[PDB]
Amino acid sequence: QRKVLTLEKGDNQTFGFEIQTYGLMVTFVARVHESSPAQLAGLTPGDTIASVNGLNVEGIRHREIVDIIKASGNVLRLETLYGTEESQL
Amino acid sequence: QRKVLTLEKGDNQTFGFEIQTYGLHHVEMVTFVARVHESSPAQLAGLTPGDTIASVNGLNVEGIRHREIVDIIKASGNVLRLETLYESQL
Repeated sequence: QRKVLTLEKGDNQTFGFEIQTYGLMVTFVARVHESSPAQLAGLTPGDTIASVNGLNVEGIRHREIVDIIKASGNVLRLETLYGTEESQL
Repeated sequence: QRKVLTLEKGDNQTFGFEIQTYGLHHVEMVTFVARVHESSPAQLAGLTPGDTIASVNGLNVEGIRHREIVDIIKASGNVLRLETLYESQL
């Protein structure tokens, strides 16, 4: 049971988050900046992205998944499986 | 890909790095190397951030949780041996 959400960004600004892909390939949100688009949007560290704009990303190569995200322009659509960053409270 | 590295440091000092552990889904735990302080054994050893710590002193730390990695590192004293796996803003 995932949780979808869409991010709105300014033209010259960025969504404000970073991500990390990892083999065993899987990618999650490693960090979110304050007052960022992703923060407001409610993106959380530890959270896995199952698919961007339908396009299921579960597996893809970093560089590859990166493009799609960047290529999405100033509006992004995400469905995520909750994750957690241990230092977080 | 496993990049081995070994650090040594003294009583009243620290290896110089910080870690982050994520509990993921597809719960899988994963530990990365966060900050790596300047003038630190970790630096000299060439450890680099973003790396996935897969092995600590010969024990496998994947799937293991933060405080366990943290305990295993504390158990060996002034010497530490890591095996790391050889990140983009949006």
